Amino acid sequence: PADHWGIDSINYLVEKGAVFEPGKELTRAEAATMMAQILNLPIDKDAKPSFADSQGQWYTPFIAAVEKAGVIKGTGNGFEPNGKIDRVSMASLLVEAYKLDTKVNGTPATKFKDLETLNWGKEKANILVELGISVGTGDQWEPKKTVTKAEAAQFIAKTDKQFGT
Ligand SMILES: CC(=O)N[C@@H]1[C@H](O[C@H]2[C@H](O)[C@@H](NC(C)=O)[C@H](O)O[C@@H]2CO)O[C@@H]2CO[C@](C)(C(=O)O)O[C@H]2[C@@H]1O
Repeated sequence: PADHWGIDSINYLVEKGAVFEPGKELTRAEAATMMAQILNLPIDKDAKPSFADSQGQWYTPFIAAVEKAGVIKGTGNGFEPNGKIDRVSMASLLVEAYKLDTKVNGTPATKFKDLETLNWGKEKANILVELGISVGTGDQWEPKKTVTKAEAAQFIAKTDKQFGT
């Protein structure tokens, strides 16, 4: 929709063939697929990723591509392609895909109460904040909240337009 948020982002992604169901929650496999396409990675049809849990499905060669490019690791217990992706995992995808750690000077400050107490991925969220890719709300960044398709489009369109090649 025209005056609706996300439209310039989604058009950018459509223009680059990387993506309406904007409020739909995104799975980790769908996020990885958007990455594989925006990065223009080579997609070998029968290439398989390492992960036992990511075989035999439409997303499988896309996951293999972003694993080969170093963009995804597992969770440690596989890739969990059909689990919903949360914001801190999204951050991890973008930081790895675009080497965003080389785009900031030193270590970004922590600007949110709920990034301070985080088990993993604090640094990656802070980098997104530092780069203004995540605007962030008030005093909560909500690292474990799931990402919608339109929110993913914004993160990716914004990041790629700035740092893509
Ligand atoms: C192996 C590793 O450290 N992975 C990180 C992360 O790994 C977490 C566990 O989630 C996490 N497991 C749980 C159940 O929370 C574990 O406790 O700590 C690991 C880090 O020490 O998992 C992310 C999953 O999503 C992506 C995009 C991904 O690449 O799939 O990014 C991963 C991070 O790189």
